[PDB]
Amino acid sequence: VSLMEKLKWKIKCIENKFLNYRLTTNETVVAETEYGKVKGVKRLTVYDDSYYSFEGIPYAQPPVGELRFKAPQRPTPWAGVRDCCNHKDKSVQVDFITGKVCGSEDCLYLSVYTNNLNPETKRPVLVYIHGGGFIIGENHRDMYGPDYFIKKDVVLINIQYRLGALGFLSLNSEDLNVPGNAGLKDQVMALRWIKNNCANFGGNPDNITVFGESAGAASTHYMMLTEQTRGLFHRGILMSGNAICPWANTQCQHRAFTLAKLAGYKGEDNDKDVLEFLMKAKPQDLIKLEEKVLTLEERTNKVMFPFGPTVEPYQTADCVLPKHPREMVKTAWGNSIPTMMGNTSYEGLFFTSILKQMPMLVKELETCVNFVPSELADAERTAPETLEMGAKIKKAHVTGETPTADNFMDLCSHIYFWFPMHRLLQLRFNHTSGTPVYLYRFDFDSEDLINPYRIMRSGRGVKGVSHADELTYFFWNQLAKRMPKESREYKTIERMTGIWIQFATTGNPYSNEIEGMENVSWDPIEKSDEVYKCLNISDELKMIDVPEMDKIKQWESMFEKHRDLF
Ligand SMILES: *B(O)c1cc(Br)cc(N2CCCC2)c1
Repeated sequence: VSLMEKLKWKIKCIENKFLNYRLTTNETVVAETEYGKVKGVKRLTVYDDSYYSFEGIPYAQPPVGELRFKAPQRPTPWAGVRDCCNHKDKSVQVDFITGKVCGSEDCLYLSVYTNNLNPETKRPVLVYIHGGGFIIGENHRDMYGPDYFIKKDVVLINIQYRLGALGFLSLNSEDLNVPGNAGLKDQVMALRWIKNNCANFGGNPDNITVFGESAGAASTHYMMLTEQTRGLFHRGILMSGNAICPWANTQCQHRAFTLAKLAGYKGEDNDKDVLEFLMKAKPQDLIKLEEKVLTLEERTNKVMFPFGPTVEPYQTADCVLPKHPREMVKTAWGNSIPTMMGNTSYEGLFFTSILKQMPMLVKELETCVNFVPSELADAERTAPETLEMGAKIKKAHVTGETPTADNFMDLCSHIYFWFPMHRLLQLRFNHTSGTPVYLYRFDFDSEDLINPYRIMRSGRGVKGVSHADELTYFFWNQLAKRMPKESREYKTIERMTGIWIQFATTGNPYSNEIEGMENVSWDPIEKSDEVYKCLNISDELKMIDVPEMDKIKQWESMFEKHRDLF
């Protein structure tokens, strides 16, 4: 990204540190945990609110040395008081702005926030899992500030977990104990920590809500799908993603050799020898080369990331994905806790920057064969079927006659978000307690208040509600500002945090006490529903038929002759 945003980022980083100092108080405090006592500190917000802040709480031992690529291990307990008045480093990743690798293998921490350490009642516990394609992201408050949430009486917790190769390497060989999904297992162990530790911070361990956006939504869903976590939490919110989005899973067992060879491995394709090499490599080296691992073929079949959540090739004590996520839904304990799901009104706008550098992508819409679900597509995407299935995609998204960039981004909304949501709901309904799932559609557009994701997708001046635009209304970030309390932006912040806290508290997102919601009557989806209804969140809160419904059904019709695969 341009030098100009790099210099502006540097300064906004320069501001964020002085401001972070300015909003601490000299009030320090100490909480008990099962692994030892922790020293927090009270902080302020631009809205003159205050909250206790505990950052850098380890829930696992540092996945370094021999622990790299392995499932996480219980951290080592301490006497005395561990300092938690500051945040730890982020997972090793490529900074999208600097271009350079940053972060650390020592990254397995969570941050706990609450306005009152001694509440009159035990509070609902909200656990956020950040997105970023399982390759970027942080729990640092410069991107995920708890400032909006702590206005209300809850305990908010943001976790970190290993990213990219270091989190999701997977080897076919049972001897080596790298089945995969380390990053997910970080999450499992962190949730296990929260269930055993939130009460110490004033949180009701019997009322825990896990939520995340994008890869954090996928992650939340995985945490709802895996037997490792049954009964850990009690509500789930999937923001713009779930476990069966095609970008949320990959069979990457063969990609460990390619990474090694990119890193200069000399030798043969042997799981043991590849691992021995990857074990000694510099972390920054593997992570930076990660961008080169996918073949031209993979990219063409829309494989988004080389390493990510995977179906583990052999079971272990800590295994998390023994079968395909579509399969794991069958017996998913999470099918039977209140669920809320949603997408933004223009998800695909997220790919603007990628289109800019590769406008030839738009030419893929002339037949759309490359977007047919891979499980239905033939290898060459030349079969007449594949062309007929593609025509269905084309009919649904190509509006003129030479396909456009907007058509392309409109298509992306469905292949990556709306259609996997549909498949999930339909799949889940056959295997459920009858527990309610609620839909929202985030449709609020503004540039008065943004977040860094807008810079990454080149969305400056750009209208429409992109993937991740709603994060602005949930978390403080270093590009934000104090808004007038009568502004539409400030109003959305109250609404979004309101409904999220309402749903967390009660398993039902509706409350008459949330402004703009008096005439709302928000029903969940029922198995018998022909048409999904959703709370559309704009300047007005309005229950509507999901506008994307006709296109969703159009995608579903590709499965006409292959209903078992739907
Ligand atoms: B959400 O975590 C997410 C979804 C998609 Br689809 C793509 C991404 N990327 C793309 C490049 C880094 C972030 C994230």
